[PDB]
Amino acid sequence: MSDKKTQTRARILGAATQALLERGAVEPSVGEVMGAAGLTVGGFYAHFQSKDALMLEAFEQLLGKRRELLGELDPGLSGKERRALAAAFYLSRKHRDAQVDAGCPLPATLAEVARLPEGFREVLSRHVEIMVTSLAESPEETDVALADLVLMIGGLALARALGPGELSDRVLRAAKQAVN
Amino acid sequence: MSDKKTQTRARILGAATQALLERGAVEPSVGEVMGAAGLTVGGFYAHFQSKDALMLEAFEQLLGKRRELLGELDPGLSGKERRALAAAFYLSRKHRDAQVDAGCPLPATLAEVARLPEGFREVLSRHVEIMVTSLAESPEETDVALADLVLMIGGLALARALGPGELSDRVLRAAKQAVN
Repeated sequence: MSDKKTQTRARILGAATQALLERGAVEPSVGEVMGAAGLTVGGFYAHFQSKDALMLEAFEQLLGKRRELLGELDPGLSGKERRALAAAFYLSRKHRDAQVDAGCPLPATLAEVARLPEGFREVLSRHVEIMVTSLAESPEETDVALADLVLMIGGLALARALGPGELSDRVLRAAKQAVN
Repeated sequence: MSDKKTQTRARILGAATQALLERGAVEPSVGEVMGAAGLTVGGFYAHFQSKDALMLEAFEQLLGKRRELLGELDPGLSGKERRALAAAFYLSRKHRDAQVDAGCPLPATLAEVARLPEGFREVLSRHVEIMVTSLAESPEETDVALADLVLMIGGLALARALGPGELSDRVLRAAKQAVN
């Protein structure tokens, strides 16, 4: 039970998050997002100040959700176990193919962060810090967790670029198998 | 010793490769490239059919050069040694900061490959295949080399996104240290 204002904003942000996951923060236009929301385009600025404010919120939301998902892992798992599980969830064909409910925006957006508003870099840095801390059970595991995040984000990025097929499937497997 | 046609084309491609390394293949405009070449902009189509043909050539050239550099590694090195050396050359602050002579375009471009002309994916696939084959000394090392390439490309991508600083430096180190 809701209302049309709340619903309409949510629809716009939903279209934005989808575009961001797939095409990053630079390419998508207000026209495309509103288009994909099945909304008239004039309505945009009643809900958001700018395209960049919209995409930053989409980015923050998606990342917050990835952190929530990681929070759902069994608290009793070792560092190594949790990292293996995180890797298996991240480095899947479904995630590669944008067929998951809460995709990670990093493969699509990392290359743009340096030229985007500072909020993107700020949220990114904090996201990495929080994730690593949660995946490392001891100070010796900090670097292992960081390299594992690299295997996840990089592995998915490379696999997606290659497109569905044997090579791409092998990239996902190899990246998963190297997680420590 | 050369000529003005050869020189002018080379200047255009030089500006293109630079833009590609830093900002990928989608963002840069003909105007920006010619601008950065200190050329009048009308001259473009005397040398290239389209922006996409230019960027594909820039991409192929940069990747060919990365393969050449890897070819310069001592033939007597083990698989493991060559992978460690490749990683140390790739995962540097200078490479992160676009202060190398022959940078890798993959961090900046991977996210765009799926929506670019097919030549990008084709060249990418071949590049990965050739590199892995050259870094693996036995079939068991194929997956190790692939994961190492992921640590390189992904590590540089994440470090660049974070920008200069301690966290970014740590990403480079952690990624290098995980290479096997």
